[PDB]
Amino acid sequence: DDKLPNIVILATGGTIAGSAATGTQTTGYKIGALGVDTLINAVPEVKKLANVKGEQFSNMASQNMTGDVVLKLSQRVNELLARDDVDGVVITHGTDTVEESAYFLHLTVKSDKPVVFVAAMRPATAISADGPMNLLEAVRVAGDKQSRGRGVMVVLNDRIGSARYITKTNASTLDTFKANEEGYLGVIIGNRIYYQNRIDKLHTTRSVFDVRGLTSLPKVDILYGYQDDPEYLYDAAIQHGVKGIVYAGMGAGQVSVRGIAGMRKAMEKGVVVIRSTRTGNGIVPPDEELPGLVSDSLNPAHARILLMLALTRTSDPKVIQEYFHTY
Amino acid sequence: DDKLPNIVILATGGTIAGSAATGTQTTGYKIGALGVDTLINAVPEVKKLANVKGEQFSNMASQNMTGDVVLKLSQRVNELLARDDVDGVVITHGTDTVEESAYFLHLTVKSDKPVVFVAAMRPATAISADGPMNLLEAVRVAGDKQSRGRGVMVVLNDRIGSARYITKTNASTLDTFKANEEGYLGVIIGNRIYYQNRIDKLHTTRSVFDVRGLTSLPKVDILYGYQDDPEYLYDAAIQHGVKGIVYAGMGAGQVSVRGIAGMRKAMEKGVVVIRSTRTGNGIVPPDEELPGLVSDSLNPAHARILLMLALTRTSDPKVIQEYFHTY
Amino acid sequence: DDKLPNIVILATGGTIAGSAATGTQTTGYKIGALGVDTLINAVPEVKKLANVKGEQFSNMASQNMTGDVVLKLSQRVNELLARDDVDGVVITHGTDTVEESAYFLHLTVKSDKPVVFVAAMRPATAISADGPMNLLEAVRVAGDKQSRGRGVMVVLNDRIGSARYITKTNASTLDTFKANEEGYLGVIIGNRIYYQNRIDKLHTTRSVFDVRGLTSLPKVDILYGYQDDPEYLYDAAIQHGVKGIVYAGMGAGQVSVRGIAGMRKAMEKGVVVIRSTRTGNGIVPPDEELPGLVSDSLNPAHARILLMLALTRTSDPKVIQEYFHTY
Amino acid sequence: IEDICLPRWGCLWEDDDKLPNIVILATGGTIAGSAATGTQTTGYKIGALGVDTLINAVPEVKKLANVKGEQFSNMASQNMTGDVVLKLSQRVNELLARDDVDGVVITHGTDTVEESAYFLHLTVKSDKPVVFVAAMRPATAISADGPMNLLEAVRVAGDKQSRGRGVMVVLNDRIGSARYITKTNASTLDTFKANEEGYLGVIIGNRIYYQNRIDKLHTTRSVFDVRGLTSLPKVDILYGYQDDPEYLYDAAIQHGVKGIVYAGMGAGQVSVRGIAGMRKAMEKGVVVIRSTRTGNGIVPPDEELPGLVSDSLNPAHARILLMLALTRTSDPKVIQEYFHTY
Ligand SMILES: N[C@@H](CC(=O)O)C(=O)O
Ligand SMILES: N[C@@H](CC(=O)O)C(=O)O
Ligand SMILES: N[C@@H](CC(=O)O)C(=O)O
Ligand SMILES: N[C@@H](CC(=O)O)C(=O)O
Repeated sequence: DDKLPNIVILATGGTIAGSAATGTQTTGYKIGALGVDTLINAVPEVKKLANVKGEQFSNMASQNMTGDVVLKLSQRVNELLARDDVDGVVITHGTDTVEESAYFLHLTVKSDKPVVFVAAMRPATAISADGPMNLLEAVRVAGDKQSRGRGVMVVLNDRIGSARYITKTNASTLDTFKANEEGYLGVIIGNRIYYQNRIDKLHTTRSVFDVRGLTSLPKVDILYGYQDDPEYLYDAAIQHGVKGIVYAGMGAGQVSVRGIAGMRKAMEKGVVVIRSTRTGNGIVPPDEELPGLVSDSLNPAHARILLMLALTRTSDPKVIQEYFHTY
Repeated sequence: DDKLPNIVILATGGTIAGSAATGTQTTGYKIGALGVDTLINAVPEVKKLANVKGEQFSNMASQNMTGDVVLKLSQRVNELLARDDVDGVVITHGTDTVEESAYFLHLTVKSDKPVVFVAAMRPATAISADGPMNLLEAVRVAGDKQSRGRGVMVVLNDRIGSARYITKTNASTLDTFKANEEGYLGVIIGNRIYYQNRIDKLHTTRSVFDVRGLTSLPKVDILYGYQDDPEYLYDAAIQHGVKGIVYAGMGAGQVSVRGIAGMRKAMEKGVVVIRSTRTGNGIVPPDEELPGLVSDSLNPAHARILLMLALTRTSDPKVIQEYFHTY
Repeated sequence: DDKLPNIVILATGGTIAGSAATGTQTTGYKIGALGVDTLINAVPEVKKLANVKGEQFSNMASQNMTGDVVLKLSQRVNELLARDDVDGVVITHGTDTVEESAYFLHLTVKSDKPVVFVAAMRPATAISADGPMNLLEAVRVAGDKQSRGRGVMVVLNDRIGSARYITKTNASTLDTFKANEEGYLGVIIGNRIYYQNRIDKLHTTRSVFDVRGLTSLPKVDILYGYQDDPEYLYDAAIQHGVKGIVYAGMGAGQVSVRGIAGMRKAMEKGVVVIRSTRTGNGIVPPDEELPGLVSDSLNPAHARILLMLALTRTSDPKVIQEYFHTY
Repeated sequence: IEDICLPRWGCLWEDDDKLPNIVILATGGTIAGSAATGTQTTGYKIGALGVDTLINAVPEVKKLANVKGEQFSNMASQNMTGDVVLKLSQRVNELLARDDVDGVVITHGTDTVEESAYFLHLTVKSDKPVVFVAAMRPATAISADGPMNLLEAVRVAGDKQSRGRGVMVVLNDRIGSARYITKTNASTLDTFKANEEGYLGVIIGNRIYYQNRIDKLHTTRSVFDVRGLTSLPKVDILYGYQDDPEYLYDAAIQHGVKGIVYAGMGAGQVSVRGIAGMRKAMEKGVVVIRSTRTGNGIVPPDEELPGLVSDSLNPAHARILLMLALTRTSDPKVIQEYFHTY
């Protein structure tokens, strides 16, 4: 059908491809059993929105997704979007770390063609499974000419989230993906896309980051901030050769006497520290009296992705801080 | 005034007692400078709601609050509420770890008399500083007969939050304290309290946790869940003699192959592992195929407080799990 | 099965019983064709939670639900719950006016046995239809001993809302039912109920409202507040014999000079005016300088239901105002 | 920084040529509310407190901009009317056409700021910032929000990065688009939210963080031009609920409405009584927009129901767009397209 857009569904795994013995097992199920062609054939309506081709990239639970594999995913998506016969890509993924994978591609995909991550909170075998409609919506978004140049998108539950703002806010609910302060890029209601916002940040074709032919990324750990937080976790990260530490800080990236000592020690060894927040939302503002750089509105998981990519380009703290304010 | 309730304002510090040279310095200000009587004298209207007595317990930024000091704060509040001449206590505290301090007292205060934490996101010297109205509302709540038996409360921005549900959701905003799934116990509008909910959990006078005569707490650290999370941080926590690890997990407390190896090592050494969530909200459901216990709807910071108190009474994982479902 | 609770599924219609020719059709689906037994047979797992009996009360779209029919629904539920062989009732209903029907039964059901409204945003024939899981959850809640004495409940999307607080917040999304300030009474995750709150309001067995003998209810209309709102709509309501007007006011029930003239004319004719808010949330506080009574945190649709019932018990404005603060 | 006001001339711009020139155009609201005590948060006076008193309460504003106050009105916003909003739009267009004006901050009541702001969003023919500001507590309250909201509004209006964003509403450290922002709570400081669309930006630690640009037509790309108008079409809003009466449609028709916005049950759904009323209105040439009472989200098209659909416009916003649509057209296809694009 020469009228329809050509969409690759690049499958990585996740609960959307999860399988249990009964419709009420929504916890305990298997990931690794359902191939992309089985997902496509379960929603043949997708074939009215696009010419779809399935490609099996991986079949893992996203809690096991690693930077080396995300780097390969970015490289594969770039190869697909460089082709004239590909109009967009839908990536099926686990909900747990989709925000990390999506934000990585948001910074590194060198195309305006749509890249739409899709996931499901209930396994494919569940009663009222959300994956079928999420996939149909993701294909609609990936295939729409109006979807171009918006950055990487995450589509669940009738919502289109920017990779830069969207986060899994709830352990277990269908409506978990929200950006409380930034909203959705758009919504899909009655089989129509309603675009609301364009993000005011650099991404994709206007991003400086290009990691095509890297094979590995700088090591970055995330340490939590809390009452009685110990210095020894900084020491352990330093001893294992981290290049960056993201701090999931108390309030606005605020630091105890232990965190301060740990950050100062790490920076003396050339580790870059980003102060983010454990709160879930909002701005960590600059404070020249505290060590490290600040995460802007990046949450810890997003901040780690940006810091890893920043460290491939520079060790200059002024340049890295500007990336945190612009990406 | 024999008609008015007797309320002790027990000051611990925080931005509510923060001081800067200008009204627009909302970052960089000093905590440790402003005493409880200066806070009281800035809102003399409080003296129409109650007979207030200030007591200076500490004067620190709450990112420096520690379990030994929270233990002493619980002990002091228990001794104040045991007195016939005290009808309730307001505790001024920093926003960054108020949810940790408040939840600890929620579990350990053996009185139905109101205990109301209050804080401010802007320093006392700021333009449109929030601390004055927060304090007046906190005194109104602490003094109201209808406030008894509700568990420990956190009052900011016209809202009354339960210590068990309320969390700082935003690094930097006035409206940061929310319980997205559980709502507020009540609101204060037009100088009137509107009670909405009673928490359906054990607390205060129905809690088994009694720490009168304890001098220290079990060591519990929090490790974050993310792509490429390292096993070596579990090794470090084990080597430093932690009694508990709270895991700020991916999604519903989900664990990488590295986290699973770390948790299995910890449990072999007698460490109790609680799987919570980094997401900010919702339920980590039981899963007998994964290591450790589950945090129910307790976020990581709250889960650490309950685990520390649980470990003062038991090492039995069945009892600790039941505490996580009932407190 | 003598172990299982006896639950009646009392069907009234709604999108949960909507049927279309294709899985993607969102408009011109049919309500009125799909019987309660077809809903039950689509989720046979419900038979493992309860002994279910289907009863067809009606089969309409809830935008067509009327006070005369809600009155009969209340009467039928009271008749069912008076029976020893009924442990609870699930009521299938349209989403559009479930908050009006549910709040009416919340005030008029004279039993502590659970009454659980359930609904679906997608038709039964839709891809990823929500009705099956919503119904299974509603039966789990209605059958649980812990669910007794909580007031009337609305269950969708893994959430249990109080009839007094829950509202349809979004025209079109699955997660539409929320109580932004009051939260959910509980959630259902992994086939387990997590109760969070008990509402701090009068309902059911502690309510003064009893309609078992009534055959009609007082007339109450709702007028909107907005720039240039016309006096003539007050005149029209008065000429058509309303006994009450609920005002969906600007901000905190605020009134233009035209609305004030209309309200004064209505009150001169014995019409009771309740000032609610168009905003969606929060308290309309008392103000003796404005006409009428205030809705507390009741939104316009809920305020109308309470005013209709209040008018069966009193014409005293002091008593009606107290009802708005206590129900 | 000293107000220099000369005779038979008026007040001068501070010389500071580094700073933007910002007009603070005052209309009233609780931000200009005054009571006898700090705890009177209902019962206070609006109409007594002038724009220079607001400016003098936050002299820090003079470090962000050269500010000139202009008193446009001094009313509670529940009394704001389309004829006054029309004049406000025309005055803002006159100010922004001047080379010596870099932006305008408009002080207003919270209750109908979303209506006034959206009207100007469609009718202001400039990329220069227009920032509505309001306060939920009176100027005399303990922890009054108006001072910081005004300082934030001036910072936004003066920033070169603020241009071309549409009309903005600034309270409580947030920058909302006029098209999405609404008063969501009767009484709270954090009432202004756009649950599905978020904020355009936030102001934290004296810095603006821009997050979003709205993907809708506004200001310099809007077809709505009301310069030269002295009158606007009549549009009423009717609520949808169980037992909603047909007679309120009859009353609106008899009073010559050109439009009806329906605050519908769920997705603009209509009872048999509402359908009969809407059919009667449309037979008389009244344009009907089906919006939602819910507070959020999309009313989708449905050829089987009467009227047009509001898209994601809430009833108050839908009334403003319908009134402006009816200045230019009665074509339902054109009006529907406006609802999808504005
Ligand atoms: N653990 C699963 C969760 C999900 O997809 O919902 C994953 O992220 O792969
Ligand atoms: N760092 C401060 C922040 C605040 O109180 O707002 C504290 O927690 O003490
Ligand atoms: N119009 C339908 C909508 C739904 O149930 O979702 C009804 O309320 O009956
Ligand atoms: N009634 C006031 C309320 C406020 O400004 O907060 C107004 O809209 O003018």
